[PDB]
Amino acid sequence: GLMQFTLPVRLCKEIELFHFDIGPFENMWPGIFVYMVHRSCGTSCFELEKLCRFIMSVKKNYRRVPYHNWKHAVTVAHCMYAILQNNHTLFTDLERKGLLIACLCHDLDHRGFSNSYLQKFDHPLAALYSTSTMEQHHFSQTVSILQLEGHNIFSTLSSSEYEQVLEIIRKAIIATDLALYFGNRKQLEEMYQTGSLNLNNQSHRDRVIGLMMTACDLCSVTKLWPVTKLTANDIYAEFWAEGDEMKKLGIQPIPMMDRDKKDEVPQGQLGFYNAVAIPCYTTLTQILPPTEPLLKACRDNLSQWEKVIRGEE
Ligand SMILES: Cc1nc(C)c(CCc2nc(-c3ccccc3)cn2C)nc1C
Ligand SMILES: [Mg+2]
Ligand SMILES: [Zn+2]
Repeated sequence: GLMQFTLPVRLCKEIELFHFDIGPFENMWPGIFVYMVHRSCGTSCFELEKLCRFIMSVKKNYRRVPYHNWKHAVTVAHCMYAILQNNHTLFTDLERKGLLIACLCHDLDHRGFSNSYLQKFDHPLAALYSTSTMEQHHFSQTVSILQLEGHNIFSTLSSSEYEQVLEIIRKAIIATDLALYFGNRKQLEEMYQTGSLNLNNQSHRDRVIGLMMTACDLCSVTKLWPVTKLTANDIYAEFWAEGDEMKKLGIQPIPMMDRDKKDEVPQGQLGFYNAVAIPCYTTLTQILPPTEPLLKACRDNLSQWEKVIRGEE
């Protein structure tokens, strides 16, 4: 009960900043997460025995793929921690509990392949879940882990709080389907500008939580340049493996997934910052002003990709 987690001084300081990298020491990531729950939620939010046992079962059910791995899980949870800590009073006790778990579980049992590749391969998951295929699987895996003897970190919630938290987590995880981001941001953009945005409207909070999940999910673009650049290698290593597998099915992959077209990565990064990342953190900054540093970091990294094209690196 009186047992805190305490990080070394540099981590204790830097973990509070949006651009924090969780480092190459896998064995510290669970402690880093528990630290974030204790400071975000309280030392009372979960039983430490049950949380530790949930954390390690979640870790086990992430696979050894270049990008959609345990490191991604914890990185995306740290971004949500940063957003929550800079927006103290805007979020209920339940949302703070649900969203850090949502981020940890958001890519559970990812195989390194897009929804499109499951569909063209005719993977069983594509018959079971016709839209947001992997994302319904990720939530399904979250529910399974919560139901292992000793793993129900929500046991001490009422029947109705329990139903509310699983519903926060479900929507949170479904919203990490980037296919749903564009429509969600357009609606949030119209609501902010016409002045109709209302954070007491549950359907409005849902869209805002949705945008936060896209922001934490893309947070690789908001790091210091060297982290951003090295994480891009991992993102493309998966994409190019999927390109390879598309070709084995007799289908030319889109350029993004074709290793033959590596040359075009800088222009592809420009497109992505302009069409997806910058709009995302822009709308997020309007709704939640203290998240401006993510927009600032994203703009700095757009500038770094501009320099790559200009042959300056
Ligand atoms: C978080 C994240 N998510 C995505 C999806 C990407 C891919 C960025 C992209 N590259 C291309 C591209 C690349 C090479 C050749 C042709 C096209 C097209 N697009 C959209 N990058 C990051 C950092
Ligand atoms: Mg995902
Ligand atoms: Zn993800």
